[PDB]
Formats: sequence, C-alpha cells, structure tokens
Amino acid sequence: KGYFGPYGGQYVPEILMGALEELEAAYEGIMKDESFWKEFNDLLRDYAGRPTPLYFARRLSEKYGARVYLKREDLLHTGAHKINNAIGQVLLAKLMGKTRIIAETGAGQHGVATATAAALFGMECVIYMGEEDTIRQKLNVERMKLLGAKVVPVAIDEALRDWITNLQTTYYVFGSVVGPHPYPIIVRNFQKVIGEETKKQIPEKEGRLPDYIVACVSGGSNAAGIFYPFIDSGVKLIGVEAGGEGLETGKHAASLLKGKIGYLHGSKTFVLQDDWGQVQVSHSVSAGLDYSGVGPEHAYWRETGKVLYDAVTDEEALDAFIELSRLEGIIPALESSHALAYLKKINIKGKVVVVNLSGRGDKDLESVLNHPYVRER
Amino acid sequence: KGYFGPYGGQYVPEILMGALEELEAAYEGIMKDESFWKEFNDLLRDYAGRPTPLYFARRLSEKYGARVYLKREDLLHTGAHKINNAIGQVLLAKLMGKTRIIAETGAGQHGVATATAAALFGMECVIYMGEEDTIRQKLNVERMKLLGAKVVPVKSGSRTLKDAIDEALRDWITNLQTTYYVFGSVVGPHPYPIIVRNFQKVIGEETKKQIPEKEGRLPDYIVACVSGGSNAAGIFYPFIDSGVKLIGVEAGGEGLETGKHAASLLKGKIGYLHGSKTFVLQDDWGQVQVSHSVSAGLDYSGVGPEHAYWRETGKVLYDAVTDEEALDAFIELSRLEGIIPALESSHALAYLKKINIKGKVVVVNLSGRGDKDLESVLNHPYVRERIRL
Ligand SMILES: Cc1ncc(COP(=O)(O)O)c(C=O)c1O
Ligand SMILES: Cc1ncc(COP(=O)(O)O)c(C=O)c1O
Ligand SMILES: [K+]
Ligand SMILES: [K+]
Repeated sequence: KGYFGPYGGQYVPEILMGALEELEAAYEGIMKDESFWKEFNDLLRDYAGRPTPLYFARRLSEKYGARVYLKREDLLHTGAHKINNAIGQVLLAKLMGKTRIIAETGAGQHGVATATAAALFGMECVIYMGEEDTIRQKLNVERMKLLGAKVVPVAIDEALRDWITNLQTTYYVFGSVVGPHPYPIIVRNFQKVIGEETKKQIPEKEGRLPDYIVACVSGGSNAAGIFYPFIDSGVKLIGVEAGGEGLETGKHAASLLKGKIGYLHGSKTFVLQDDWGQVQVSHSVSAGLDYSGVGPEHAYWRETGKVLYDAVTDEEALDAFIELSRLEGIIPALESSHALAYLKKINIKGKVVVVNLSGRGDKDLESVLNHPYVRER
Repeated sequence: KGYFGPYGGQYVPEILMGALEELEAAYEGIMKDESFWKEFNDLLRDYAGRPTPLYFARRLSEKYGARVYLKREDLLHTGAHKINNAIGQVLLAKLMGKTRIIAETGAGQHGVATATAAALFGMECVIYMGEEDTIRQKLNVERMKLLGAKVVPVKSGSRTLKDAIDEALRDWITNLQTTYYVFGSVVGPHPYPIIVRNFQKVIGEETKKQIPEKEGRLPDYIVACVSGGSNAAGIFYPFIDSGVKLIGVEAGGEGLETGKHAASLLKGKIGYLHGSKTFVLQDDWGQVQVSHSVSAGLDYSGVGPEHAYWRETGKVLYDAVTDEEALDAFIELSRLEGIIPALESSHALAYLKKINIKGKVVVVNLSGRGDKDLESVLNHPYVRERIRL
C-alpha cells in the first residue's frame, strides 16, 4: 500500500502522518463515488476545456517521414496540464470540508493552476514561493494575486508547516506525482484523463494503436497521465528527462538516469545525490523540470521496463521550441520541448508517434530569446 | 450587393476594385467547396480547439442572482476568437495562389493569430502595429517574430489601430500582385465584412446548440463587446430575430461625453472609413477623430456595417461601459471564476451590472483571455488607487 513495487511510501516525520491518514481515508471514500468523478469530469469539460484535440502536425510529420500527432494539453485553461490535477484536488478539498487551499511553486505554473482552482471553488488560497523566484517571475506572481491568492515569499517546508498548523481548514495541493502516499496516486488518477482521451482518439485517426508515445518527465505528472492507460499495450512509451547542459556535466535534472536511491519529500525514489547521500541541486533551462527527484511510479515503470527513459539537453530543447513555433505555429512549453526534441533521436520513419504537448510556451518566450545559445543562433 | 441596408459597400481607390472582385469571386466559389469547409472545420477542431465550452459561472451567477454562461473563446489557440477568422482567410489566400500575408493589429491578438496561420500554411507574413501598442505589448510582438513574421511599428498619426490599417493599406496597394490582406474584423470593403462574419458565426452556432442542453430554452440575453464587431457578429448572427435580447457593448473610454472613447455607433456619424460606409467618430467637419480606450483591441474609430444595420433596425441593442467599469469586471471575473478575461470582453462582463437579470439566463461572449492586459490593468491609475484600498 502506497508503494509502486519497491518505490514510494510515506517516509515523513510523525508530525505529518495525521494529515496523510486523513487525506488517504477521504480519497478512498470517493474512489467509487460516481457523483465525485462526474462533477470532476464536468468541470474538466466546461471549465478546463476537455477533451483536448489530437492534432496531426502535417508539416512536422513530413519533416521526419512519420505521422506525428500532438496531444494538445496547451489548449487547456491556464495553458498547461496542471489544471487537471488542481481542479480535482480542490474538489477533493471541498468534499473534505476544507475552506483554505495552499501549495508551493517554483516556476509559477502550478501556483497559477492552484490559485485558479481555489477561485473557482471560492476558497482562500496561499501560494508559497522562494523569494528569489518571486522577484524573477513577477508576471506569474501578479497572476496569482489577481486570482485572489496570497503569495508568501521565503518553500515546501514552510508550506507543509502551514498545512499541519491549520489542518482544520487547509488542504495542500501537490503539483506532481511526487511526495508521500497518497499524493502520487491522487495526481496520476487526476491526470490519466489525458491517456484515456488519447486512447479513444488515436483509433479515429489511424485505426491502430500508436507506435510511440513521447512525453517529458521531471516529477512526471503529465507523462504518467498519458502513459498509464497504455501500460502493457505494446506501445513504446518514452519519458524524456531534462539533460541540462549535458548528462556528464552535473548540471541537469535526470533523476532516473543519473540519480540514486533515496528519500525526497516523503517518497522513496531516485534522487540526484552525491557519493555521501546528500541531495544535489538540479539545473535546467526549463524551470518546470528543475526538480532533483522523480515520481515513484516512474521508477517502478523503468525497473519493470514498461516505460523507456532518455534525456535531451537544453540546446536541443531550445531547438524544438523554435522548430514547432516556425513549422506549426504552436509555441510549446520549454518542458514539452524536451519531448519534441526527442523526435530526432529515434527512427520514426513510417511510424505513428504521439507527443504530449503538456503546455504552451508563452511563459518561456523571454527566457528563450535571452538565452546565449539562442542569441548566437 | 455588399450592403447591409444602407451600410457597407466598396468605397475604395479604383485600383483596389480588381482585387476586391477577385476575392469576392474566389470566396463565392468556395461556398459549396466541401473540402474547404471540411479542412476549415477540421483545423478549427484540432488546431484551434473548437468547439469551445459554454461554461456556467456559478459564483458570478450567485452574485447577480442570475444564470450567467460564458462562451469560452479564451480557450482557443493564441487565446482569442481572432484565430477563427485568421485560419479561414489565410487558407483562402493560400488557395488563391498568393504568397504574402499582411495584417493590422491593435493589442496584437490578430497579429499573432495571422502570423500563426501564416506559419501553419508557410506564407511570408508582415504585421503592422501602432508604435504606442508595440511598446505596451512587447510579449505579443515577440510571439509574432518567433512565428516568423515581420512587425513594423507605425509611427504616423496616433500610432494605434487606425493608423496601422492606414500603413497596411498602403502596403497592400503597392504589392497587389503577391499580397493578401487579412482583415481582422467585420470592417473594410465588401466582401471583408461578410467573409469575417461567416468565419466567426461558428461561435453563435455552437452556442445555439449548447444553451438548450443546459437550460432547455433560448437565453434571455446575449452580451458581447463591439468595436469592429467580429466576435459579436459571430455570436449574434444565428440569433437574429429569435426573441433573444442581443446587446453589443462599445468602449466608453473615460466617458461618452469626454471626447475620449471609441463608441462609434453611439457617438459617431455616417461616414466612410477604410472602404466601408458606416458609423465613424468624426468632428463637425467630417474628419475622423482619434479614438481612446483602456483596451487596445477596442481602440478603433469605426464599426462594422452589419452592426450599423442591426442598430438601425433594432435587431441588436447597443450601449457602452467606461474604462473603469471594464477594469472592475476584469478584476471581478478573475477573483470569482479564476478566469482572467481580455479587457475587450471585460466590457461585456461589466454590462451585467446594467441589465435587470435577477432570474434571467445570460450568455456572455468571452472573446479572449487577458494575459496581454495584465500590465495595463495593474498600472492603470484607477486600479492602483483601488489596490491602495
Ligand atoms: C507545461 C509543463 N509541462 C510539464 C511540467 C513538469 O510537470 P510534471 O513533470 O510533473 O508533469 C511543467 C512544470 O511543472 C510544465 O509547466
Ligand atoms: C480578445 C479580443 N476580444 C475582442 C476583440 C474585439 O475585436 P472585434 O470587435 O473584431 O470582435 C479583440 C480585439 O480587437 C480581442 O483581441
Ligand atoms: K527530476
Ligand atoms: K469603434
């Protein structure tokens, strides 16, 4: 229970177990509540904009001699897949009687999605963010403030302390399939709607299950959402981690490829550590992939071989960012640009490939243009 | 032909009539071209994201004691209804054999939507934008250049939407052989008003089928913002003479009696602007005046001739809201529904306070999202004073 094979668990201090048991019990009581999931799927349709299209990128398919299809999660409300999980967890907080929503964010994407869902349900919202990340991401900070959320500059530790201090009224929204049980299973079950839509959409366009399904992986929420309905179906599922400046450079975030077994934020999983078990700081041109750990379900999928994993560098992601913008007129998130950049490293000639476009790249345009590799290009 | 009652026509230099007649014939030819409307509707579904949902705004409905539904055009690719028209016209332009696309833009939405359609169809693109708008919309300018389009800031006149159209029209006449002009609203000479409206009426057609599934009858009100009027004509057209009260909201600026607004229908006079006989903000000597609005998308001295016809016959009711009222509705929807609306659409949302809707079914056309307006809203003196509590 709470383990994907040997990975996962609840490796947390004892002061946090009271909240986890309450959440684990409330979530189990809605696993077979059709009124909950119907209300969840109605908001996904009318509020988030689901189902998302499965768009055939003709100009991109002709470039690689393949049939590249893009699952357009960039068209959701707020512009990223994060709204799927944020809506579900705040709905869960509504059933639990919570009146206050809190979360942490580094880039600001999950912070905006959380403040959005909190305003939809009419709850108080407090977003915790590093004081350095606030000064840089002033636009997303003002987005959250416009949505009615209080932004507290300082991270996860301060937010978790808030959760325990005000457990009577406060719910904590985890942004990815990380952390202690039951958060990894909760987020994956709120994100699998991606793969379930793709499973019903790809036969209406090809009459055949896809050959490849590619997605970027940091924490792993968008990949697990599109991979889970395709586990053990013959489709080659490929997760792409953040290679940073290079896997052999120590400036990356490929937790599955270069990490070791460890405990991060309550989860037994692969964590970037040194030889002495000290967690190392990750690095990536995409702030959405700047995480030292990875979801335990992705560690279990790699061990059992049900999903393959590789990585692409920062420069290669910046190329796929410019490529999709000029060839298809879609400005992709720098996160999803890693999954698009992997179209070059595999032979897809005559194959049907589905890429999970996890978000739009409007928020990354300033960072891409100011990058020294793009400036010199 | 080409007129909506007395309004419309082709009041253009004679050298433009050859291009207008060619476009009119090319458009009338694709009327039954099932492959064109299939590829257009297929791109609307898979590339733009249609159909857009009809969202019930529970907290907004509770505040006004009504049943308020939002047509979520903010969820489309590029984030505004402008993508509907940009895809249809650039597709038409590609099939006509053109190789160059130009367009005007105010806030940058039509400029992005055109460059987006130009990149999708692999066509050279040049966007004309008022210099005062380029400095305040640096994000959209860089979006356009990333899509492969050239952005030219117009430095003449008031350096806004109207002057951008002026310079863009001078480009079109100079390069009639290769260049297609994508008009961004239901304005300009025939057949542009009818073309843009027919590409946008999918909004109203989806709404007509969605509202009975949620309420079992037609709504009492449909509200949309009107400057040029393309998003309003798209949602109004299928409901003309249906009994639903259709309300178009113009930009009142600082006030309809301050000389700083863009309410062409309410304060303008009959005139000629960019090839169309319609209502135009003019002085006593018949010279077009400079418009003003907190929203760059509504900053236009003219209005579509179809709206002038609808106002004259009373098929649509027209009114205005001020900059401050639109700013309030912008903040209101953000906090009540978690939706940051375009400042253009915020004029329609502001009109919920002006109608007696206690117990009514109201559909608001949410024509776009307000990410582009964040800085303009927060830096506005009225909002800054509100922030000061
Ligand atoms: C658009 C987008 N995709 C993906 C991610 C990474 O999220 P995850 O790996 O948890 O799905 C982010 C940032 O969190 C993002 O903004
Ligand atoms: C998001 C949005 N909504 C509405 C409008 C109004 O345009 P129109 O009157 O042609 O519908 C614009 C720009 O002008 C816009 O960018
Ligand atoms: K990682
Ligand atoms: K006007």
